Amino acid sequence: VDMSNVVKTYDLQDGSKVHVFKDGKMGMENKFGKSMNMPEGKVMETRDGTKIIMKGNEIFRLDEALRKGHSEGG
Ligand SMILES: [Cu+2]
Ligand SMILES: [Cu+]
Repeated sequence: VDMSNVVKTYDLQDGSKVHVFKDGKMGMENKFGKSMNMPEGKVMETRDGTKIIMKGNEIFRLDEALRKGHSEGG
């Protein structure tokens, strides 16, 4: 699993916060306990002024998962 070890949260200025997965891909998860399909390239700016582009536009990851080997075949 080691999922607990992995963690990422960029405080967006829109009150929301992106969350990346193991594939380094991002995840547009709104603080409203829901997801928001943000189109790739929609530059997101953190409160600290950190420029982060919506790389992983595939938010589908959040919605459940196939539970990969969390190791082999990264
Ligand atoms: Cu593991
Ligand atoms: Cu985003």
